[PDB]
Order: sequence, then structure tokens, then C-alpha cells
Amino acid sequence: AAYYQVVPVTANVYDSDGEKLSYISQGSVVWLDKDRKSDDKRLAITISGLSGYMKTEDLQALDASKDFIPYYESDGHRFYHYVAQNASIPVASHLSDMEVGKKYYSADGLHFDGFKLENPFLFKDLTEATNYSAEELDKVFSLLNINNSLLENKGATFKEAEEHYHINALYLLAHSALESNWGRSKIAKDKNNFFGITAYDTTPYLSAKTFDDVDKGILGATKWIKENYIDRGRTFLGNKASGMNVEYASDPYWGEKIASVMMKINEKLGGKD
Ligand SMILES: [Ca+2]
Repeated sequence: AAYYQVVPVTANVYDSDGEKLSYISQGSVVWLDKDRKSDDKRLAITISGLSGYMKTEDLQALDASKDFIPYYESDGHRFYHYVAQNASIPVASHLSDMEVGKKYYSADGLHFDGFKLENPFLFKDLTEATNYSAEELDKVFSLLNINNSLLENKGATFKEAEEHYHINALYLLAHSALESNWGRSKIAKDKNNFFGITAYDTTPYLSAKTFDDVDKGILGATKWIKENYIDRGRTFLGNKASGMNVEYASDPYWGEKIASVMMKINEKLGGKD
């Protein structure tokens, strides 16, 4: 087979020494890499920029003529990644080299056989501030028809977090938008946790961290991201090879999804970033 799917809740990706490089989610589709040796115990695979090995125990072969395989497609305006059969995200502008309605395949969403994408928000240094003001960030709720968000009118708090912790406020808004459905998830409402931060704070079990109010949620999550990611050399969203996505999420397209939201917000607010 050319394509395999991850069977368990998560599975590790290893290097040739057997060292753990990253982990990926159930249902993720990996490509067999024909330039490296596979055996019955481990397959040489690629996923989200990462070339490594996975245990055959963790994988199921797919048939591309009947099983969903992620792909990219242009509508003539934007280029979309189908991350699931019924879910696409805009990743780039249409290029003249793209045939509209043709499915394209890529292990990193950057290199295609007939064209090359810039995904600049995916690799942007997150310690550089946004050019959007608090009031501009606050406008995006109406421009994207975001209703009943706890993050409505919190632009000033995002900008405070950016001033204090030196973490891009557009990124913070986009990350919170993706992880908590714009501060509308049950975890957002119960625990003021907009960024999917888990800890062992209140229960003997792994649970969403609790923050006291919306502002302390935004500032506390930013502090946590600074201390656990930025300060430890994960300074861009990235993918399974580099950046925050290596550790932050099993979803191999977590970084791409947040970059997509940054792209959409940036377009609606006039392209300052
Ligand atoms: Ca190694």
C-alpha cells in the first residue's frame, strides 16, 4: 500500500535509532516513503513534514480508490487542505499553476510537483508582535459572524498578553479560536481555558487547566505557552518536523489549522501582518 492510517488513539513516529520524534492522532494518514527501507515491523513513512518510522502494529493499509486520503484543492481563489473527508481549511491563495477542482497530494503542504507554497504564518516567529490593535482584533468577531464568544471585546487583553509575554496576539486569538471554538467550548465556559492546556491541577486525572476568569485565562495560557514552548525553542506553529506542533497536539495539521485562522483574520482586517 502507498497510504496507511493510524489505528490507536495516538501512535509514535520514530527515527532510525528507534528514538521518539513525535506522535500523531488516530485516523491520521501517513505516506509510505519508497526512498527508505521498510520491513514487516516498521514502515518508513512521511506525515506533516516528518520522515520517520512507525510500527506496523499501529497502522492499517488504505486503498486510495475507496478510502479518504487528505488532499489539497483550489477553487480558483484559495487553496484548501481537506484534512478530513468533510472538512477543509484555506491554506494559501490560488496560483495560476493550480488546476481548479484538481486534487493535489503533498507530505508538507509546501512542496507540490508543479508549484511551491509559502505558508508564512506556519513558520512566523511568534515572538514578533501583530500590527493589529486591540480594537482591530475586536472587529473580527462581527466580520467572521462569531456570536456568543467569551473572547468578544478581549482584544485589549490579547494585546496586554503580547506586550507582557512577547507572544503575537494574532496567533493567540487564532490558537484560542481553533482550540476552543472561539471561546465557546465547554472547557472554555467551565474553566476559561481557551488553548487546550491540560494539567493535573484539580483532579487526580489529566484535565483542562482551570483559570479564574476570561482575562486570567488569556494571560495565564500565554504565560504557560511562553514558559513551556517559546522559552524551550518552539517559536513557530510548524508541523510534525519542527515547531510547536511537534509536542503540542497529536493532530498533524494543528499548526496549519491555526495558521489558516491567522490568514483568514489577517485578510478580513486589511492584511497588516
Ligand atoms: Ca536519533
